[PDB]
Amino acid sequence: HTTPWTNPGLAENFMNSFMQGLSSMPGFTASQLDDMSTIAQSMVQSIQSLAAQGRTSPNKLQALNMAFASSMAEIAASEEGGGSLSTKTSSIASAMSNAFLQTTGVVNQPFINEITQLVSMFAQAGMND
Amino acid sequence: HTTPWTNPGLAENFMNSFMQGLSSMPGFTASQLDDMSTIAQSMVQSIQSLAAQGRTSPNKLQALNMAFASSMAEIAASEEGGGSLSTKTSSIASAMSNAFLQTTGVVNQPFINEITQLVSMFAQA
Repeated sequence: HTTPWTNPGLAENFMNSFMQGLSSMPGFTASQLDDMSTIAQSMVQSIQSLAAQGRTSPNKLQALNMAFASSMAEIAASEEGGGSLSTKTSSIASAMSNAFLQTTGVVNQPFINEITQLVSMFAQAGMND
Repeated sequence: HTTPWTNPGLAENFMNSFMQGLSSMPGFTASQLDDMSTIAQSMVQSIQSLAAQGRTSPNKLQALNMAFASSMAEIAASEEGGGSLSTKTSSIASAMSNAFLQTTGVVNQPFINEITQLVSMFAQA
């Protein structure tokens, strides 16, 4: 059960792989990708800082991986333009699948399912006020 | 720039206020509260770094505030012990309410409801 929350290096590699893959995928504008990359790099940096202090654990990395994926889902759902919501959702799922394959070598389907659900939940709910 | 979703200093205030509120609530072990505090501290520092570089925006702050809330929901849902799922849920909702009062003075109830829904979704997964 190697996952992106097994250790800091896999967590960082997963996030970087996701962004790399997404940026060749349909459905997103250049500024949407820029926002996602900015957040991705801030989270990689946060993990590097925690790791330097011996403050990561699988539970903390699992939560941080959810922080990352939920940020991506939120950007997808809230920034208008670039493609249909279903295209955005399928591109996120494809980029996550590839990110697993490139890093741990093993897709976590339950995680991909959670994130696709987040896209629809966030699109319906939204963020106003 | 009057809410945590548009003002980095208010976003940082909201996250610190959430943790302060949660630390007086039931349902979490000391280890779980440590996990939550560590993640909150990380997120606050991330926003401070981005703000210093002019790299925050309303869309990016919205995304980061949701990232924070989802990470709290995921800890509640996945880490066993310390209290029932309902207690954990109620405690997060209370700490979120107080975090709004301490920042904007106006509770965003639909946002609180959305986080309560995340706790259940993550728990079922």
